[PDB]
Amino acid sequence: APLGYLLYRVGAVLRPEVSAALSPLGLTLPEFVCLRMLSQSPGLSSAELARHASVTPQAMNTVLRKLEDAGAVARPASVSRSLPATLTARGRALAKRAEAVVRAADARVLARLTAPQQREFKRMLEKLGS
Amino acid sequence: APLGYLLYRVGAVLRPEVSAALSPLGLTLPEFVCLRMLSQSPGLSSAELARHASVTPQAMNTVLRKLEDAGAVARPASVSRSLPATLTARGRALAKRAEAVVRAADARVLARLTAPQQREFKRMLEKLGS
Ligand SMILES: Nc1ccc(C(=O)O)c(O)c1
Ligand SMILES: Nc1ccc(C(=O)O)c(O)c1
Repeated sequence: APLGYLLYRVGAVLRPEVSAALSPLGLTLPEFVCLRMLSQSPGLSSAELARHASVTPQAMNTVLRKLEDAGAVARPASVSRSLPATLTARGRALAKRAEAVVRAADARVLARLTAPQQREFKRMLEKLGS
Repeated sequence: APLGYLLYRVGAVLRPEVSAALSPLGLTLPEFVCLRMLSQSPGLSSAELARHASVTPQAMNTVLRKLEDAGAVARPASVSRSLPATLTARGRALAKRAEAVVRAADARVLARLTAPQQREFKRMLEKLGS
């Protein structure tokens, strides 16, 4: 049971849970990843975004296109090139509600652990990913 | 810090470590995932294999093609269609040495935790992925 296999199994339980939590907001999981990462790291390559959402860059460009058409992401051409993609007010509010449902989805998956185990598990994750 | 982000960070530390451990054996990480999964679950869709190696199905078909050309995977046409892909003796021996270097790579990543924390962490992973 390589570590990476154990990690993959956890992601395989998490992802459909997160997707279903996000559905009533009209968002796919890739769209959520784009919103969240762009909210924290404005000006991010769609390659990086795609590696984080584990989708091809072409799929991410399609995500970007949909989020821009929706008024949640913009790239206003600088009257000074074009500005790196950032969230609008709309996108920030979207992002916030989506982060709330994703947090609840996470807690639902983490309920398989006791409260102390959840804290230790998140610490261990932080250490391993540092 | 959504759980999935913490998981992604851990995979982002693990993957280059595993890739470098596998390089002297002449294997990419996708090739390793194909070998290992085919060793345990003969007859597996290249879609499933690709989702586990987080590469596109086309990339996986290329992996399959290389592992077949190498004498590690076969698909002997049944004298009885074509048989589902399985490992040859060569592929099994390859798989075994590769599993050994991947295990050592894993332990190197897990050394950031004490021995008891590593045991508890693997238990927690098993529970969350069950
Ligand atoms: N980094 C990774 C990803 C997946 C696996 C896997 O065996 O499924 C791995 O051994 C390492
Ligand atoms: N299943 C996943 C994968 C990635 C993320 C992420 O925010 O990076 C997530 O929130 C859930």
